[PDB]
Amino acid sequence: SGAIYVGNYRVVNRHLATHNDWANLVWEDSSRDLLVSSTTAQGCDTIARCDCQTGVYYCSSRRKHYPVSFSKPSLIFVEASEYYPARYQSHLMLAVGHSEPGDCGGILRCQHGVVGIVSTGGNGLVGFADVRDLLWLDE
Ligand SMILES: COc1cccnc1CN1CCC[C@H](C(N)=O)C1
Ligand SMILES: [Zn+2]
Repeated sequence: SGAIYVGNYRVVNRHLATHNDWANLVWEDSSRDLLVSSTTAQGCDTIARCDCQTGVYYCSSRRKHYPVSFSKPSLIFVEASEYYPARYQSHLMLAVGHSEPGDCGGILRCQHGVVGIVSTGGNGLVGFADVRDLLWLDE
């Protein structure tokens, strides 16, 4: 679990979005595993606008943060789960690191701000849904 809170927006994994997220929907994209909903309170986070390929992510199944080197956002095949059919997920960045399904929502940060959220993984890999291209999150 986990979310990004920026301005009057809440960014979550689309497959973990709640009934309240869908009732206050701003934008969603199944191919990215992202959903953004509106909030009444001002958020705590800020978004990176950069090309960093290193950063630190929070891993809830270890209660720890780990440093990672990750690939640039790209189209990556993701196997079927109870949430999606087997498909290509876009804007995904892969790294070597521990992750389990419940780790989705953990934030990846670089020195500039939030980069994305945990969305995929297994077998010593962890994948992050990028949010740096969503410029409207800041307006
Ligand atoms: C950290 O995520 C892990 C780890 C291990 C195994 N499965 C996942 C996530 N997995 C299941 C939920 C939907 C997700 C997706 N974006 O399609 C894929
Ligand atoms: Zn950066």
